[PDB]
Amino acid sequence: MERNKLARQIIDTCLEMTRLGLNQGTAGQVSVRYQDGMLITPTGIPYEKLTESHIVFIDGNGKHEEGKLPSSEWRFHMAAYQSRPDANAVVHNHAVHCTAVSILNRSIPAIHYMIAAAGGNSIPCAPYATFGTRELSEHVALALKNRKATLLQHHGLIACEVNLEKALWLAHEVEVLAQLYLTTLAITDPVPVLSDEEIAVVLEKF
Amino acid sequence: MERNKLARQIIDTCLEMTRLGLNQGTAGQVSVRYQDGMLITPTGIPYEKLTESHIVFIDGNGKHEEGKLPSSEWRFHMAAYQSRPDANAVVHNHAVHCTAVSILNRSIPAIHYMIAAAGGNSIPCAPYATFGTRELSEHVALALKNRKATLLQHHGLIACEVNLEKALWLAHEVEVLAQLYLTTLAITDPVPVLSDEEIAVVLEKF
Amino acid sequence: MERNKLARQIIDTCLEMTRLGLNQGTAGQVSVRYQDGMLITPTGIPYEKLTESHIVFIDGNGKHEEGKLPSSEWRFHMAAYQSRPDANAVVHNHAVHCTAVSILNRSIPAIHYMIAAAGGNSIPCAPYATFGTRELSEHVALALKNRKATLLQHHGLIACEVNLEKALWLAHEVEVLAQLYLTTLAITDPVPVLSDEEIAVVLEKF
Amino acid sequence: MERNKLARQIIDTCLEMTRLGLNQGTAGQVSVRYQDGMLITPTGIPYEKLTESHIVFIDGNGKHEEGKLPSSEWRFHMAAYQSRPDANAVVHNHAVHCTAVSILNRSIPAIHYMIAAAGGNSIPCAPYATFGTRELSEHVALALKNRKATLLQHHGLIACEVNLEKALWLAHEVEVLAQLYLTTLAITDPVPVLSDEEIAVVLEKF
Ligand SMILES: [Zn+2]
Ligand SMILES: [Zn+2]
Ligand SMILES: [Zn+2]
Ligand SMILES: [Zn+2]
Repeated sequence: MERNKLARQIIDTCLEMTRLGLNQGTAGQVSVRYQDGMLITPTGIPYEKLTESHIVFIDGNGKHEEGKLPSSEWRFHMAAYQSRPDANAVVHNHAVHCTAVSILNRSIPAIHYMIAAAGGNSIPCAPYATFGTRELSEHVALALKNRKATLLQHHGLIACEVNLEKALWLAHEVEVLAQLYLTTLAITDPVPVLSDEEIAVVLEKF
Repeated sequence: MERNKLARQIIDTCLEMTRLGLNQGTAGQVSVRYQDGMLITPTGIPYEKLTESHIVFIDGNGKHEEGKLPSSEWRFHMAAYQSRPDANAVVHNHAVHCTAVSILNRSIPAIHYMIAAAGGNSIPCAPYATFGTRELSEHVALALKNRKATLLQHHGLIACEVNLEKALWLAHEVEVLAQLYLTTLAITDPVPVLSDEEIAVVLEKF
Repeated sequence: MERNKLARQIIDTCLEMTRLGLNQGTAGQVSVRYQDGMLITPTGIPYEKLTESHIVFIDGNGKHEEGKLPSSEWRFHMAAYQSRPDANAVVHNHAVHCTAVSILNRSIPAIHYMIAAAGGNSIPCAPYATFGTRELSEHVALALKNRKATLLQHHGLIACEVNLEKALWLAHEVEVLAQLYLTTLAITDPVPVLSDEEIAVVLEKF
Repeated sequence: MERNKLARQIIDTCLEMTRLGLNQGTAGQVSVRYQDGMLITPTGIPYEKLTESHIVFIDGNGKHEEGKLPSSEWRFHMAAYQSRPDANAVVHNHAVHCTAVSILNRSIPAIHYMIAAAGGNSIPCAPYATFGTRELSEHVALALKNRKATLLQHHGLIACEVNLEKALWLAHEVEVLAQLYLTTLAITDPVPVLSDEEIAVVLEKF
């Protein structure tokens, strides 16, 4: 569990995220819980030019390593870690279907049983606030209180989980749920949903 | 027709299914008829980490090999084999277009002549039941009585055929038919269909 | 211009067609004008298992080589060659956007200036007839009289051109035009089009 | 900063553009500012057959190198360079989502905060004019006065920036914004937008 191994995993997750079609250009970031803060990708540097040494350490006070510039969206990664003690990895991206649902400012309701993967019967959509601000951080911390993923209005998605593999897995599943919702919403509104009783059974079963 | 060769084919089918874009994360499973039961993929293990030895044997009584955990959705694979004696391979996935049609709880009608590939003039949609239950198994067995593929409401698709190659081929074709249906339904409802007389001619010709 | 070189080009075109996402499963076929008839892909054989020796010669009388089974849809390839003397290669596929427009039974109108690539201000849609019949062949021959591509109602697309490279290029462009049409039709009907005067200028310029 | 290095970058950008799904067939072109004019890709030659020596130099008077045929759409690349002195690279393509919005003749409004990447609160759509004409060039020069990207009605997109990497990055981002707009427009019209005050904050922050 050396820093370099965690750095490597972050980079591999970046590449896999792009592979899955969830990350376009320099939009996403991946972070992991580390010591008293986190390791996160830097600002600027395109993912394919990333090396272990580019990964940035930000302590619990929000001070980042010397000579490195963390992602411009680092603050809500720290908000996620402080809001959800169980979270050890965070994935943020601007995946198209998730982002399209965030533009409509809708939660994703229980249209499929895999919605329970994020912890309840919905995927919330936190209100808009300028990127990189403390206001945006507060909305994300409230949205993640009882869910492991949330949409961000006019912006994108944040997903957290116990490790990088699971966080990416969750982020992908939410993009699929988002695409199912938009595809069905174009045909019928509202879209048929499973009852809260049914989701309670699925939650227990998971 | 050794176990190891069948195991290899299952794994290759998994990889090909992901390649075709039908399988996201750990959602799908592939099984084959074997001896008095079946060989199926295990629960948990991501497809790219799968080795021959991970494949699970489940006998006709539903008892699985020691120390292996079969897919959580194994029961409806067994239901398919008992309902359709001619089926030797089963593919299940949560492909997005198929799943979106299953959310609307619609059958796919005869919008294209390749609908006859699944045996009739439609692709049915079996009613919802919690994953992994005997109730869900009963709905699938009734739906596969006269069709080789069925949608599962709020869930996904199941396709069966005489070998793995054909089962995957069928599963892909049904996802295409599903995408054609949703794309046209967004424009016009109902969507123009071929008559039952015409599908009878195609069926004879196939 | 040996047979084997033409066979190789056919196979490469098959692979490229699948690469471009125009060909799913065993749906498409590619043919070239040769001697007094044509060389076409066989029925059954999946594209990745195709070898030079699998390609089938069908003479001008419709008699095919001994021991080989031509595509089930060979007859409308012959109809294309007899209707358009200038055509030396034919591509048929069931590309999703083209096929979705064929289900609506609509021509694609002049929504983009590249529509002129197929010879006029539209992409026609020939009426449905059972696959492999002489009736279907007659509809295709009438549709290709003044266009190099046509949709086939409830079925797919046929594109022809002076060589394989250009035929595939045309088939791809028509699938893009089809996707533009369906994407815009979902928002507004009718879709804005360029005038016949404007298309006449583009045609001259090409 | 030799000619050959710039030629190589152009070719790599072509390949990357096709990789990202923004360039179909021979539709796009890439140019760079060079000496008193520009280097641009040639007409005809498919991107995968392009070599350093195929790249064409066009001086400030519009005279192109001997024995080479520049892209048929070179004139609006020159218009971009003369309208925006800061632009050193230009990307043009007929990306499907951008082109679909250009068919509707709509600007893309501030549905996402990344709209500020092109310089303001919108992506304009310049009026139609026949490809390759001076009229089309004038519309593009007016549209790029205060934006780094513009749609071209019934045609496609043009994006410019300080280097090839950034120009392609911008072109990709605009295609994502276009897909978000069409996906949301199919559900609701008008689509929710951020206020001009909010975009002013984002612009300052960038
Ligand atoms: Zn963001
Ligand atoms: Zn399932
Ligand atoms: Zn066909
Ligand atoms: Zn153009």
